[PDB]
Amino acid sequence: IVGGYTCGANTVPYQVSLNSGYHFCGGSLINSQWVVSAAHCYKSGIQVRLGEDNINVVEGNEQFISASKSIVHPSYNSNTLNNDIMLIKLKSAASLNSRVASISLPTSCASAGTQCLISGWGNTKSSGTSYPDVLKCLKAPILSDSSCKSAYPGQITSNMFCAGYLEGGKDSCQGDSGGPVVCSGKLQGIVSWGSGCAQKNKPGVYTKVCNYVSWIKQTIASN
Ligand SMILES: CC(=N)N1CCC(Oc2ccc([C@H](Cc3ccc4ccc(C(=N)N)cc4c3)C(=O)O)cc2)CC1
Ligand SMILES: [Ca+2]
Repeated sequence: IVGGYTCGANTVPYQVSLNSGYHFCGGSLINSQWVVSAAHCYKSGIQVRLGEDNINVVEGNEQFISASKSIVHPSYNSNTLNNDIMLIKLKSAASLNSRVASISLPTSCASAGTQCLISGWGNTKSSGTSYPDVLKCLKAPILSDSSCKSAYPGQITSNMFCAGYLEGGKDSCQGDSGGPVVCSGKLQGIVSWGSGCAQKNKPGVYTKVCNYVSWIKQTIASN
């Protein structure tokens, strides 16, 4: 997260860290046994780490659970990043409490202007690389479809939305991928892509979760 702030230990209880010997992607806990992330985060040998703040020190409250199966959306396209969504089933159900809790799926899509909270352990620099120990947060509004498509001509599908600041300086970045975009207590987006990080007129692009609620529910029910 570039231009964000330190969230505070366990203040984003649904935030998950995907680990394979190091943090590589974020995710959101949607129930005791399922996590939603980005399809481009797919990898074998994924350990889901819940209740994390400092990802390098064991501070208490952490729950490490192996992924039993990762389900990449069947229509995911790796070049366009359309349908960039993946469901991860935990080997065992997580112990939900004050510091580890699930986030609700939306019943309707969010409108332009809606303020949302984006979080992650991704790169904190626009020019260069600097990864944080603790979780970073950023409040950003959903932009209009017009501005989104003007920024990324011919690259925005109906399953994507832009969020952020056109003036640059505040944005999600590499490492934040798969993480949550929560608006009014509902998971509306998943960190997907963008051109660089926190660049002028190049806001972040996110997977539009409201378009996948039926798919998520049907898939979870059959697995
Ligand atoms: C051709 C086309 N339709 N598109 C859309 C999808 C695709 O977008 C992508 C896909 C991957 C990449 C990465 C780097 C990367 C990875 C994760 C990111 C997450 C968030 C942000 C952001 N600025 N909000 C930027 C990121 C930039 C890389 O360089 O490895 C960058 C753009 C290419 C451009
Ligand atoms: Ca740690």
